[PDB]
Amino acid sequence: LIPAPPLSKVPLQQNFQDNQFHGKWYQVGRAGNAALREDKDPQKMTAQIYELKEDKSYNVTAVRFRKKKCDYLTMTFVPGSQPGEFTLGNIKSYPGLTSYLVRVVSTNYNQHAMVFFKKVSQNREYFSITLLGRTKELASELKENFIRFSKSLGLPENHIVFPVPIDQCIDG
Ligand SMILES: O=C(O)CN(CC(=O)O)[C@H](Cc1ccc(NC(=S)NC(CO)(CO)CO)cc1)CN(CC(=O)O)[C@H]1CCCC[C@@H]1N(CC(=O)O)CC(=O)O
Ligand SMILES: [Y+3]
Repeated sequence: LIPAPPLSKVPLQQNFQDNQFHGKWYQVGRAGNAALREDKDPQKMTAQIYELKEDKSYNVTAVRFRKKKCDYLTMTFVPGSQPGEFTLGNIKSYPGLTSYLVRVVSTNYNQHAMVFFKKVSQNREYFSITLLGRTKELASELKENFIRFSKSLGLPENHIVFPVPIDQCIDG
Protein backbone atom coordinates (compact mmCIF):
# COMPACT_ATOMS: atom_id res chain seq x y z
CA LEU A 1 0.00 0.00 0.00
CA ILE A 2 0.99 3.55 -0.99
CA PRO A 3 -0.29 6.52 1.15
CA ALA A 4 -3.61 8.19 0.38
CA PRO A 5 -2.95 11.72 -0.94
CA PRO A 6 -4.09 14.86 0.88
CA LEU A 7 -7.48 15.92 -0.56
CA SER A 8 -5.85 19.19 -1.63
CA LYS A 9 -4.13 17.17 -4.35
CA VAL A 10 -7.51 15.85 -5.50
CA PRO A 11 -9.43 18.47 -7.54
CA LEU A 12 -13.22 18.59 -7.53
CA GLN A 13 -15.10 19.14 -10.82
CA GLN A 14 -16.19 22.79 -10.76
CA ASN A 15 -19.97 23.36 -10.99
CA PHE A 16 -20.74 19.61 -10.83
CA GLN A 17 -24.04 18.79 -12.54
CA ASP A 18 -25.52 15.70 -10.92
CA ASN A 19 -28.21 15.36 -13.58
CA GLN A 20 -25.65 15.29 -16.39
CA PHE A 21 -23.49 12.69 -14.64
CA HIS A 22 -26.30 10.12 -14.29
CA GLY A 23 -26.54 6.98 -16.43
CA LYS A 24 -24.20 4.37 -17.83
CA TRP A 25 -20.42 4.54 -17.60
CA TYR A 26 -17.74 1.94 -18.44
CA GLN A 27 -14.65 1.61 -16.21
CA VAL A 28 -12.05 1.94 -18.98
CA GLY A 29 -9.14 2.61 -16.62
CA ARG A 30 -8.44 2.21 -12.89
CA ALA A 31 -5.48 2.77 -10.57
CA GLY A 32 -5.33 1.90 -6.87
CA ASN A 33 -2.73 1.91 -4.08
CA ALA A 34 -3.42 -1.73 -3.31
CA ALA A 35 -2.13 -5.18 -3.86
CA LEU A 36 -0.78 -5.43 -7.27
CA ARG A 37 -1.92 -9.05 -7.99
CA GLU A 38 -0.31 -11.84 -10.17
CA ASP A 39 -2.78 -13.54 -12.51
CA LYS A 40 -2.60 -15.00 -16.09
CA ASP A 41 -6.19 -14.03 -16.31
CA PRO A 42 -6.68 -10.64 -17.96
CA GLN A 43 -8.96 -8.16 -16.23
CA LYS A 44 -12.34 -7.77 -17.93
CA MET A 45 -14.11 -4.45 -18.16
CA THR A 46 -17.06 -3.53 -15.95
CA ALA A 47 -19.90 -1.04 -16.39
CA GLN A 48 -21.47 1.23 -13.76
CA ILE A 49 -24.95 2.86 -13.73
CA TYR A 50 -25.27 6.08 -11.71
CA GLU A 51 -28.97 6.30 -10.92
CA LEU A 52 -29.83 9.77 -9.51
CA LYS A 53 -32.54 9.54 -6.84
CA GLU A 54 -35.09 11.98 -5.38
CA ASP A 55 -32.97 12.49 -2.25
CA LYS A 56 -30.11 13.56 -4.56
CA SER A 57 -28.02 10.46 -3.87
CA TYR A 58 -26.96 7.99 -6.56
CA ASN A 59 -27.60 4.27 -6.37
CA VAL A 60 -24.49 3.13 -8.25
CA THR A 61 -24.69 -0.40 -9.67
CA ALA A 62 -21.62 -2.10 -11.11
CA VAL A 63 -21.84 -5.29 -13.17
CA ARG A 64 -19.14 -7.83 -13.95
CA PHE A 65 -19.05 -11.02 -15.99
CA ARG A 66 -18.13 -13.81 -13.54
CA LYS A 67 -18.54 -17.64 -13.54
CA LYS A 68 -20.36 -17.43 -16.87
CA LYS A 69 -22.99 -15.10 -15.40
CA CYS A 70 -23.61 -11.43 -14.62
CA ASP A 71 -22.72 -10.28 -11.09
CA TYR A 72 -24.13 -6.98 -9.71
CA LEU A 73 -23.25 -4.78 -6.72
CA THR A 74 -25.07 -1.59 -5.75
CA MET A 75 -23.74 1.11 -3.46
CA THR A 76 -25.45 4.37 -2.45
CA PHE A 77 -23.44 7.60 -2.72
CA VAL A 78 -24.87 10.29 -0.41
CA PRO A 79 -24.06 13.89 -1.49
CA GLY A 80 -21.97 16.12 0.75
CA SER A 81 -22.35 19.92 0.89
CA GLN A 82 -19.81 20.23 -1.93
CA PRO A 83 -21.33 19.14 -5.28
CA GLY A 84 -19.48 16.15 -6.69
CA GLU A 85 -18.37 14.77 -3.35
CA PHE A 86 -20.11 11.83 -1.65
CA THR A 87 -20.06 9.53 1.34
CA LEU A 88 -21.47 6.00 1.58
CA GLY A 89 -25.03 5.20 2.60
CA ASN A 90 -25.59 2.41 5.15
CA ILE A 91 -21.87 1.74 5.69
CA LYS A 92 -22.72 -0.74 8.50
CA SER A 93 -23.91 -3.11 5.80
CA TYR A 94 -20.42 -3.47 4.34
CA PRO A 95 -18.31 -5.81 6.52
CA GLY A 96 -15.02 -4.16 7.43
CA LEU A 97 -15.68 -0.73 5.87
CA THR A 98 -15.34 2.15 8.35
CA SER A 99 -14.65 5.19 6.13
CA TYR A 100 -15.61 5.92 2.53
CA LEU A 101 -15.32 9.02 0.34
CA VAL A 102 -16.03 9.78 -3.33
CA ARG A 103 -14.86 12.80 -5.33
CA VAL A 104 -15.60 13.48 -8.99
CA VAL A 105 -12.32 15.06 -10.12
CA SER A 106 -13.19 16.00 -13.71
CA THR A 107 -15.72 15.15 -16.43
CA ASN A 108 -17.24 16.50 -19.61
CA TYR A 109 -20.37 14.36 -18.93
CA ASN A 110 -20.84 13.05 -22.48
CA GLN A 111 -17.51 11.29 -22.99
CA HIS A 112 -15.39 10.86 -19.89
CA ALA A 113 -14.87 11.28 -16.17
CA MET A 114 -12.20 10.67 -13.53
CA VAL A 115 -13.45 9.74 -10.04
CA PHE A 116 -11.37 9.45 -6.83
CA PHE A 117 -12.24 7.00 -4.05
CA LYS A 118 -10.71 6.76 -0.56
CA LYS A 119 -11.71 4.22 2.07
CA VAL A 120 -10.66 2.44 5.24
CA SER A 121 -11.31 -1.32 5.33
CA GLN A 122 -10.11 -3.60 8.16
CA ASN A 123 -8.04 -0.68 9.48
CA ARG A 124 -6.12 -0.13 6.19
CA GLU A 125 -6.54 2.95 4.02
CA TYR A 126 -7.04 2.40 0.31
CA PHE A 127 -7.58 4.84 -2.52
CA SER A 128 -8.11 4.62 -6.23
CA ILE A 129 -8.93 6.66 -9.30
CA THR A 130 -11.09 5.49 -12.18
CA LEU A 131 -11.39 6.66 -15.75
CA LEU A 132 -15.00 6.34 -16.88
CA GLY A 133 -16.10 6.42 -20.49
CA ARG A 134 -19.53 6.80 -22.09
CA THR A 135 -18.04 4.23 -24.49
CA LYS A 136 -15.83 1.20 -23.89
CA GLU A 137 -12.92 2.89 -25.62
CA LEU A 138 -11.43 6.36 -25.08
CA ALA A 139 -8.84 8.49 -26.93
CA SER A 140 -5.16 7.90 -26.08
CA GLU A 141 -4.92 11.51 -24.85
CA LEU A 142 -7.53 10.90 -22.12
CA LYS A 143 -5.76 7.73 -21.03
CA GLU A 144 -2.40 9.51 -20.86
CA ASN A 145 -3.95 12.35 -18.83
CA PHE A 146 -5.37 9.71 -16.46
CA ILE A 147 -1.96 8.08 -16.25
CA ARG A 148 -0.27 11.37 -15.33
CA PHE A 149 -2.94 12.27 -12.76
CA SER A 150 -2.54 8.82 -11.14
CA LYS A 151 1.22 9.40 -11.05
CA SER A 152 0.70 12.86 -9.54
CA LEU A 153 -0.94 10.99 -6.64
CA GLY A 154 2.07 8.71 -6.19
CA LEU A 155 0.83 5.68 -8.08
CA PRO A 156 3.33 3.75 -10.21
CA GLU A 157 2.53 2.76 -13.80
CA ASN A 158 2.22 -0.91 -12.79
CA HIS A 159 -0.79 -0.15 -10.55
CA ILE A 160 -2.64 1.31 -13.52
CA VAL A 161 -4.91 -1.05 -15.44
CA PHE A 162 -7.10 -0.68 -18.53
CA PRO A 163 -9.54 -3.62 -18.38
CA VAL A 164 -10.35 -5.46 -21.64
CA PRO A 165 -13.70 -4.56 -23.20
CA ILE A 166 -16.05 -7.54 -23.30
CA ASP A 167 -19.52 -8.09 -24.71
CA GLN A 168 -21.09 -10.00 -21.82
CA CYS A 169 -23.17 -8.20 -19.20
CA ILE A 170 -21.80 -4.71 -19.51
CA ASP A 171 -23.86 -3.87 -22.60
CA GLY A 172 -26.73 -4.36 -20.28
O1 LIG B 1 -15.84 -0.40 -10.00
C1 LIG B 1 -15.95 -1.19 -10.97
O2 LIG B 1 -16.55 -0.94 -12.04
C2 LIG B 1 -15.31 -2.57 -10.83
N1 LIG B 1 -14.99 -2.84 -9.42
C3 LIG B 1 -13.72 -3.59 -9.33
C4 LIG B 1 -12.55 -2.62 -9.45
O3 LIG B 1 -12.79 -1.40 -9.31
O4 LIG B 1 -11.42 -3.12 -9.69
C5 LIG B 1 -16.06 -3.57 -8.73
C6 LIG B 1 -16.46 -4.81 -9.54
C7 LIG B 1 -17.44 -5.74 -8.83
C8 LIG B 1 -18.66 -6.00 -9.43
C9 LIG B 1 -19.60 -6.82 -8.80
C10 LIG B 1 -19.35 -7.37 -7.55
N2 LIG B 1 -20.33 -8.09 -7.02
C11 LIG B 1 -20.42 -8.69 -5.83
S1 LIG B 1 -19.28 -8.36 -4.54
N3 LIG B 1 -21.54 -9.38 -5.59
C12 LIG B 1 -21.86 -10.07 -4.33
C13 LIG B 1 -20.71 -10.94 -3.85
O5 LIG B 1 -21.02 -12.32 -4.05
C14 LIG B 1 -22.20 -9.04 -3.25
O6 LIG B 1 -23.41 -8.35 -3.58
C15 LIG B 1 -23.08 -10.95 -4.58
O7 LIG B 1 -24.16 -10.17 -5.12
C16 LIG B 1 -18.11 -7.12 -6.95
C17 LIG B 1 -17.17 -6.32 -7.59
C18 LIG B 1 -17.26 -2.65 -8.48
N4 LIG B 1 -16.93 -1.56 -7.55
C19 LIG B 1 -16.87 -2.08 -6.18
C20 LIG B 1 -15.53 -2.75 -5.86
O8 LIG B 1 -14.53 -2.40 -6.52
O9 LIG B 1 -15.52 -3.59 -4.93
C21 LIG B 1 -17.98 -0.52 -7.67
C22 LIG B 1 -19.30 -1.03 -7.09
C23 LIG B 1 -20.41 0.00 -7.28
C24 LIG B 1 -20.03 1.35 -6.66
C25 LIG B 1 -18.69 1.83 -7.21
C26 LIG B 1 -17.60 0.78 -6.97
N5 LIG B 1 -16.29 1.29 -7.40
C27 LIG B 1 -16.39 2.14 -8.60
C28 LIG B 1 -15.01 2.30 -9.23
O10 LIG B 1 -14.09 1.58 -8.77
O11 LIG B 1 -14.89 3.12 -10.16
C29 LIG B 1 -15.70 2.07 -6.31
C30 LIG B 1 -15.21 1.13 -5.21
O12 LIG B 1 -14.83 -0.01 -5.57
O13 LIG B 1 -15.22 1.57 -4.04
Y1 LIG C 1 -14.63 -0.62 -7.99
